[PDB]
Amino acid sequence: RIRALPAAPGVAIAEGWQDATLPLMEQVYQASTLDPALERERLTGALEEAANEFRRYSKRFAAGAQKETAAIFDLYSHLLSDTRLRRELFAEVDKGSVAEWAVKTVIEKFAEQFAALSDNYLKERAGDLRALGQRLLFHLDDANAWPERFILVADELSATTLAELPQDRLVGVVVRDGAANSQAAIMVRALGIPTVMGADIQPSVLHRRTLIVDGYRGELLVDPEPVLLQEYQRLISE
Repeated sequence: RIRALPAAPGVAIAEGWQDATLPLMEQVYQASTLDPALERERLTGALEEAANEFRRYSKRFAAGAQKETAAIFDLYSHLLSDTRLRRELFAEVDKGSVAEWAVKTVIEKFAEQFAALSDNYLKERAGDLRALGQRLLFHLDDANAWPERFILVADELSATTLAELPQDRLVGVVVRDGAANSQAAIMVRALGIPTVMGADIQPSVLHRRTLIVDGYRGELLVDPEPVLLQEYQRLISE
């Protein structure tokens, strides 16, 4: 029973999973390819899958969870389907690069340019571009180190972290340092994922343990089965 902050409503029970590894962007390295036609075909597949993914999310978000995020996800689905973006990626393939490095090269080049701007509303969107790159790399890896169902435990939560996670398996999130008004908190509410924040917690300890995350009341339960069996044997003697 760890008291904590309700960031997104819902209830979930699953094994805790800590991703203490580097993000997908930072573990891509420059790799040579002798098959230019294939790497271009792998890129058009990921761009279309990611654009389709953003297409349904904005279609779903329009009902209830945010109209703002439905609009932002709508614009990014158009950015993902823009041929100028694909030509930027094909230009790196013609240099003899694999699709993963081509995504890392283009995204970081444009994220750097956005971070250098003085316009306030464009400056802060440099992180969104890295998240889109993280999602692009997510669909390249699909040609399963996660549990069947898990609750994400972490010290920080950002858009880049959620972008390298499968939705079907992610049923809850527990953050030790966070702000319930951050961009990541806005996304989990839009996606309907129970989420708790500001929780005195050690992500390295909740790993590989069954957890119950309660986003309505801001409660986290570690190891519910002993507590259940104790109450059950209590009623038997009653």
